[PDB]
Amino acid sequence: AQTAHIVLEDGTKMKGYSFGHPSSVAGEVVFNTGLGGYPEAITDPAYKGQILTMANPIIGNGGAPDTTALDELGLSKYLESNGIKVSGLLVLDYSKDYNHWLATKSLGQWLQEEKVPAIYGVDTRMLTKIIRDKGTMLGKIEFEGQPVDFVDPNKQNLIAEVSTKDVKVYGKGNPTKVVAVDCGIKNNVIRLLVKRGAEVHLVPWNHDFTKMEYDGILIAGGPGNPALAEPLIQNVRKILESDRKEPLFGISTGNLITGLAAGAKTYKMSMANRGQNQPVLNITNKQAFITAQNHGYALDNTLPAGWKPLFVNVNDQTNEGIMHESKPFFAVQFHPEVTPGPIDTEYLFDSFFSLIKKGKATTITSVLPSRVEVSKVLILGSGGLSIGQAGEFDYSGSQAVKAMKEENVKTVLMNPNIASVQTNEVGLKQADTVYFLPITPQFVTEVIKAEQPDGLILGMGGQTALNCGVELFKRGVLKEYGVKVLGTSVESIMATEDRQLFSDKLNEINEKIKSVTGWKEIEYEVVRDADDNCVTVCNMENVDAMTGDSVVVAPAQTLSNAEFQMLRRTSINVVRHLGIVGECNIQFALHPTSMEYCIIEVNARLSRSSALASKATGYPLAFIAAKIALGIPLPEIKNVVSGKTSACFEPSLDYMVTKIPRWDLDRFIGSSMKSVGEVMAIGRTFEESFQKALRMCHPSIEGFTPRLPMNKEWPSNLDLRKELSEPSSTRIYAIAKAIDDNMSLDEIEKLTYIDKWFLYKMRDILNMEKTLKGLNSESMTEETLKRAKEIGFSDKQISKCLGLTEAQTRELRLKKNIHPWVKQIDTLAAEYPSVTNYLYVTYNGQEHDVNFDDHGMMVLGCGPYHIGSSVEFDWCAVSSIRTLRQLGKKTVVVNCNPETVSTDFDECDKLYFEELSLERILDIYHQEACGGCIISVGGQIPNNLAVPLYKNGVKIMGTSPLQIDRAEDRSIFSAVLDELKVAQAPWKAVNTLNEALEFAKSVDYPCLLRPPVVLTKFVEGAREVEMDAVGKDGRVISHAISEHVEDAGVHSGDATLMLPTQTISQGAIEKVKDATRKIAKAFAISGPFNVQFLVKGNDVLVIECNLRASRSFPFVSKTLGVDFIDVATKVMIGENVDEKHLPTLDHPIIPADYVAIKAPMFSWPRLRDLRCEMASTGEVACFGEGIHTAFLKAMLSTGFKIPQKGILIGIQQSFRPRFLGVAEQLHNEGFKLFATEATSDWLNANNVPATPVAWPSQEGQNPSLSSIRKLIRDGSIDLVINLPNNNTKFVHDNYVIRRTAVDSGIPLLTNFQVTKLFAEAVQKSSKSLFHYR
Ligand SMILES: Cc1csc(NC(=O)C2CCN(C(=O)N(C)Cc3ccc(F)cc3)CC2)n1
Ligand SMILES: [Zn+2]
Repeated sequence: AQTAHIVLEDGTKMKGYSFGHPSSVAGEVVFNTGLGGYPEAITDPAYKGQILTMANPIIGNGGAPDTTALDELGLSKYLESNGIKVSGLLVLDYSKDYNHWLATKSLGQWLQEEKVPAIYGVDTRMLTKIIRDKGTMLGKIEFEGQPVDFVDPNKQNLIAEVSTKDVKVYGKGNPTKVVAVDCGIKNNVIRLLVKRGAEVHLVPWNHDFTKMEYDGILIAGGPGNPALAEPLIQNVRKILESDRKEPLFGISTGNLITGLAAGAKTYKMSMANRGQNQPVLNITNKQAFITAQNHGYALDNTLPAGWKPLFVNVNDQTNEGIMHESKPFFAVQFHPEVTPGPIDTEYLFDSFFSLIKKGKATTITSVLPSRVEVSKVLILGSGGLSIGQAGEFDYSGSQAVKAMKEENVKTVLMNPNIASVQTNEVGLKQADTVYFLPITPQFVTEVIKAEQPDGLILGMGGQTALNCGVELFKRGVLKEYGVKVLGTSVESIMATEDRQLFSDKLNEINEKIKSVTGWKEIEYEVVRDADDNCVTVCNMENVDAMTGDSVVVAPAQTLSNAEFQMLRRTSINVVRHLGIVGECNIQFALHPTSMEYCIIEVNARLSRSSALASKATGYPLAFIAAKIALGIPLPEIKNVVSGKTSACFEPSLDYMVTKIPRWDLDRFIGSSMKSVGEVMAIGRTFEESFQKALRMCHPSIEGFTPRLPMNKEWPSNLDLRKELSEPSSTRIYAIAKAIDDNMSLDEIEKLTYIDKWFLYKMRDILNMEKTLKGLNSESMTEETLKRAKEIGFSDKQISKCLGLTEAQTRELRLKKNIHPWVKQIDTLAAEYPSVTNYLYVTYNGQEHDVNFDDHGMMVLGCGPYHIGSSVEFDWCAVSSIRTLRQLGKKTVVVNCNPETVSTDFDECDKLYFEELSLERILDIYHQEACGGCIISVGGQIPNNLAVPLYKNGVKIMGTSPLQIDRAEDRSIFSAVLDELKVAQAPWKAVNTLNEALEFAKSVDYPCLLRPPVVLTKFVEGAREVEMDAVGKDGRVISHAISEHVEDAGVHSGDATLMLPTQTISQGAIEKVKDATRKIAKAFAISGPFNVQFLVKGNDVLVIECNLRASRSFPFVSKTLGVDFIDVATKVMIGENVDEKHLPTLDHPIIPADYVAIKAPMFSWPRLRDLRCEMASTGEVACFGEGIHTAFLKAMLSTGFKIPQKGILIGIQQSFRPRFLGVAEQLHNEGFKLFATEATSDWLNANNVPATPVAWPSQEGQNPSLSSIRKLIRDGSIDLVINLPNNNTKFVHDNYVIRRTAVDSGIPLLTNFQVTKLFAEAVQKSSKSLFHYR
């Protein structure tokens, strides 16, 4: 475009691109924090003379409506006045491509038609920070060759400029005559009057209405200094001094004029009130309301005789309305007609008409009409399985703990996982008492009996805690012990959980719960307090839904004001009607080309949505929900981010967030291919946020690209329309390919259901990539590179377009001084200064929001959870960050996983919720000038960056990245082991097919393969042992040896661990230790490390070494009473450690009186091709007198009933001789045995009783044999053993069997060693077994 500058009178200059009328304009520069409804906004007469800075960084998504259409009254149908009223517009990103069913044209076309200048590409947040609290900031949009001077339009009578010049009548023939004095009235005021039976006589600002006949009078505006409207003030003064008693209703300018006429004073506010999130309080009844405001002048708080304040601003204590003590005269400083904004104060129009209908009264007459004492509260933590629900982690319980501690309420927390991150807490988040018990009705009853709490929080531990609290309620246990449910009542909860009860409750307020395919899916997070104050804190739009695992953006992007405000209001109505006291999530389907919607569901407990919404906004939902449960109202709770304002507000976001689920694709489609984590990315364009989130999913992902990752090729036979219409693991790449193959966007939207707005942004990314591909290091301009970075291109992406390396591209970019900017997530779009340390990084800006004087220690997080990289690394993070804090070291945390506890800006000095790439970590490290980086405590992601960080100026703490590299290179590590005389299984990296075959024969079958391919001899019937350890200058100073239950196999990171060892020889232990001593010296280890070993009798073979903390670090730490991460962090930073009491190699800590077990929280089958495997995640860790009781306690802790009745036996035919003994053992403990016919017959022929059952695929073929499903449903089978079976005819049935157990919530054993452990433990052996601290 042509470019133009925004120049402020203080000297601030920002260059932007013109998208409106290309001429210069001068005016007052203002900002408004309201995000939605820019068409309604920019037609507000209040902006006359003003250049408006938009908080919402993404402007124009809905285009412009039909700007000439009129409604039945002769008013603009879709606008708030007869044209655009702003003098100009300043935005971060202008969407040239729009998509909305009411759009007729682009916002830029509209602006051009109206002659309004507008520029994009300017830092609207920086402009906000500059304008705020200055009173009047003059500025100008200036084009080259069109110089203009600063002018203050407030020095002229703007009221007169916008007022009607003659009397206009709307609602002709209606019964109630209302005179409206036009001080820049909005159209919606007139619509709301007429709807109520007014015939509205709209009169000029200076019309002498004083002797007119009317039933009521209304004054509304608008722009300008109310003091310049003396003829109006004098006329209103005449009314007030008369004996006229018609009701008077002032809106905004009305409030000021009515005040002045009464004898009050007005002033020009240092800090104006302009937003759609402005909290006010009715001073009379303490009720809070969220309002739309757009005023820069206010009434002085000293009011004249006969007048009282009606509303007050909750943030800044300014007047927000006045009322006469006896006459029906009142005004409000906000806009109850909204448009845009929250439809929460429309009842003021009802009040006005009520006053007219009586024969006199006050507005008070017709206006709408810590209490619980708790001394000890029981908080139900994150628990086990919930039948027909995915499996959840939810540690929000700890925020509840923190809230209770600030109110001097004693806390008891239940969490059965002894190594949970939730209980790894030592300050405000530590419960006074923790019980390590299952989250089940029996156990929670025992804690109630023991502790005698008077309150219970049941809505902050996921579905299982909820089901549990509800069951205690139903059985009378809560009544019996005097335990109050804090927050939403169980009666209200039951109404949301039962589909039918929910429908009936909704039908009472004329709302409703068929295919919603291709409807827009929008969700709101809502908080309601015990005083019936009810706010929306976040809203989200599903980009693409393929069970709650959608790609989501926040805020919603494609809604109009009408749609957004319609759903927002329904949310509030539904939440209040349901009796919510705390948080609630509500999900809508909205028809994509009308106003029709329906409610999909409500969730009256904390959820993945509420955790995402807290991360996206910085509003601490769980903490606030816990304060609400104590009956504290929103206005009386602090906004933790601002420090100076309350929880009674709706966040305004000057960035956009993108969340993407993390799919289970690491092992290498939808049948058993689930969401195992999530990422969230922040940007100030959609594109920036979007590419960043894609990269966050996995390091092989470059951004948005039509090329499959890992250099794979699209099939030659590809049917693209087919790929687009069914979920796949390559869906996003298929969309990119469709766009790039010139499939129309309309067709892509028809096939995918993704709104075309999003597809336009995707197309711009691909178009940028084409632009970049015709350029080179010499010809690419600064402007192009800047734009590419602003829409989320990485240096690596750019490098492939230009034919450069990544490093050369970074260098090139920094030579042009193109770098990103550190912004704060402040919850208020800069309305108030924040001192938050909750940060992101964007190219869309012109300043940083923080200083870089800390020079802190960086700690890198683990990225999205997935199989093998789970909650254990959150525990490691928490411990390492606390060690640093305890030693007085400033910390910088970087992570992008919104499910983590460690991304808590209250526990670290700077939290960057950012991409864990080399590029972004270097940006953050060098901008902060960090003193070092810890890459050892976040799993593989950070550790794999060791060497690239080290080569780019990063000080890595602890073990040299050069050593990490040697140890994790198979060829180098193996030659080091050869030289030290440490054994390992034979192995080869093979190029050719004839090489692979010759090796497989050189050492006998089988062999293991893994990604030029690595062959290793597979050793059969071996044990596996984990060594977790901490080195210091090459000396092992802490170690723990654990033993896998399962024989060494293809699964490791699926294995159940026993500590200390149970069936390992003493000689093998000595060899494990000796090998560990040698490895630590050979790699000069200073920090955490793990070595895995195969053991067979006395033969000990190293499998591999990971020179970083492993997932078993929490487990071994809690088991031995020594925090291995604490010790390692100390070593890595050079802090001294006393070794006298550590588990060194010469003096191990071997528990005597107990054994610990670590097992997966959730397991489920996966169909492959042909075979069936298990996947598992999460952790449960328990202690027991021995491994047998530990194991039973783990089973109860994961939410299972210990089997008693019947066992389904499924084994491969060749495994029969080995299994017969265990079968008899299980039978001799009183289990009835079931098996498929041939197995059943074989058992019976060996004198082990069994009952035959049908294979699922053959249930038709014989009505005489029982079905597995029926035997499970009726409780005959309460355990399924289903061991590996390579018979390909039954692979699918074995998958079905396994899926049935998992879905019915009964235990499923798929390994022989684990089956033997169970069999032994039930010989050996619910309440009795357990535990606590
Ligand atoms: C090895 C591995 C582990 S995880 C992984 N790849 C991913 O996680 C990708 C799969 C492709 N993918 C995808 O198709 N998505 C999420 C659909 C999508 C739809 C709309 C969007 F806006 C973005 C993504 C994203 C993540 N690869
Ligand atoms: Zn105000």
